[PDB]
Amino acid sequence: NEQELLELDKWASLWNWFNITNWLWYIK
Repeated sequence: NEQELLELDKWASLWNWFNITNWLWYIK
C-alpha cells in the first residue's frame, strides 16, 4: 500500500520473531 510504511515493515519482522524466541525460552 505505502512504501513509507514498507521501509519500517521490513524491520517489523524482527519484532514478531523476537516474540517466538522469548516464547520458546518459557517452554524449554
